[PDB]
Amino acid sequence: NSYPGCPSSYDGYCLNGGVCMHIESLDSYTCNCVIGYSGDRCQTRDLRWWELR
Repeated sequence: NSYPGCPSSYDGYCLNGGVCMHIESLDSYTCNCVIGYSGDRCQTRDLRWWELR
């Protein structure tokens, strides 16, 4: 099932358009940024993704 999202205990570590992923079994957790979101987690919201388009 992979259970999309992540233990609500989170609801705050993923930054700027950071998809909160959740691998089952190992009940571990992670995140993913995008085309304008990077840096540590994804605090890098710069002139890229949105580009004000």
